[PDB]
Amino acid sequence: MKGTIVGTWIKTLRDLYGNDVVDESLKSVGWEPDRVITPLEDIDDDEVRRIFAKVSEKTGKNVNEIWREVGRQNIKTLSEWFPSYFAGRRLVNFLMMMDEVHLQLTKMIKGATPPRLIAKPVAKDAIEMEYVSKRKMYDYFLGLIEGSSKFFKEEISVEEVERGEKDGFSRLKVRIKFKNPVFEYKKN
Ligand code: HEM
Repeated sequence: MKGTIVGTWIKTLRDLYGNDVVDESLKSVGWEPDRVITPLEDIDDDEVRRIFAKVSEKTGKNVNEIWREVGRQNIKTLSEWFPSYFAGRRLVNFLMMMDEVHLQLTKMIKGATPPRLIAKPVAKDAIEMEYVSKRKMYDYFLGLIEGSSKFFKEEISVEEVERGEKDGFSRLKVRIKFKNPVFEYKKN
């Protein structure tokens, strides 16, 4: 996992659960309690997993539920740290831009396995967005979507269409419906 995003998660964990839980979780995998993780680093996925399991044990919340809560709150953290990804956008543009963003942020790592987040319109007021990744981070993905809605103040209805592993990759497809129409038919 690129350090760019792991750094945001550590802050978000502090925001949600507090410094003791976070400091102890970091110390439990051999990190300095105050470690600041940089874009220059590649963090092992299994370490992130151990940290979250320790956060789980101390809070007494299921780890899926923690990823869900982190997903929702991390949008806030992202918009404070990298506002230019948010400014002058509405929800629909932000979400459709996300696949491209994750390729751009990992393209100079080789062996990079960004999550794929391809979205397409399926109706005047709806898109289908599909999470595809080896990392099975389904609750994070869903949480991020819920936090994006809340950050842009745009109500959405989200339907999980399908979730499972297709040939090695975890996949989760959702249909996201906006309150009003956001697309219109145009000459292709
Ligand atoms: C400005 C907003 C965002 C930035 C800068 C950002 C950046 C990143 C980066 C750099 C990674 C590490 C990927 C890797 O190492 O392969 C990551 C992981 C991830 N990103 Fe984002 N992200 C943003 C918002 C979102 C949104 C809105 C979604 C979903 C709709 C999303 C979905 C994910 C997921 C689910 C992961 C976990 C990795 C996985 O499942 O394979 N991100 N993000």
